[PDB]
Amino acid sequence: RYKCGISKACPEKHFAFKMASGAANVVGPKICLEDNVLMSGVKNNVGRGINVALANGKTGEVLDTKYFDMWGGDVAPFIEFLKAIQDGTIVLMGTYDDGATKLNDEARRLIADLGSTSITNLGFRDNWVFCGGKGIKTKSPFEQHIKNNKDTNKYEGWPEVVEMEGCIPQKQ
Repeated sequence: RYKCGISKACPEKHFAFKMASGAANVVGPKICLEDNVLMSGVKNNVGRGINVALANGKTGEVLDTKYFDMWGGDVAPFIEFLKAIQDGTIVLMGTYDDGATKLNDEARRLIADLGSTSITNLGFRDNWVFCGGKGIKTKSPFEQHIKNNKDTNKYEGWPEVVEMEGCIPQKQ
């Protein structure tokens, strides 16, 4: 078995990761980095909205985990958290149930600045996983989403879980 349960070993100077969005409003998202589960329902540290894990881009050590209720909460605390992210930080995000309703243009742009392309159009109950960074100079190569579409949804009212795994280049 490889770190995070990924399919193949990461090359040298890379951090392994594996993540999944939540399933409907019943199974929380899961974020694993370098064989350490940062957030999961079993850890009881996930909740409705956007679930965020921050990690040092040089060591891979977890700095913080928080979640922000993008259905029933105020967006101002989430913006304060986003603005405080330091340069070089690895930013892992996953949705649980709804991650879009309370987003505003400012929050979407701050996340787009971390390398996200999906955040701009993220809508009600879309599932999304992302791994970006503060100071990235490209679109992130780690981002997947599944739109909420009644004609194709796996669940009654929500899309299937979206999953992603990969190798994050270690900052030198």
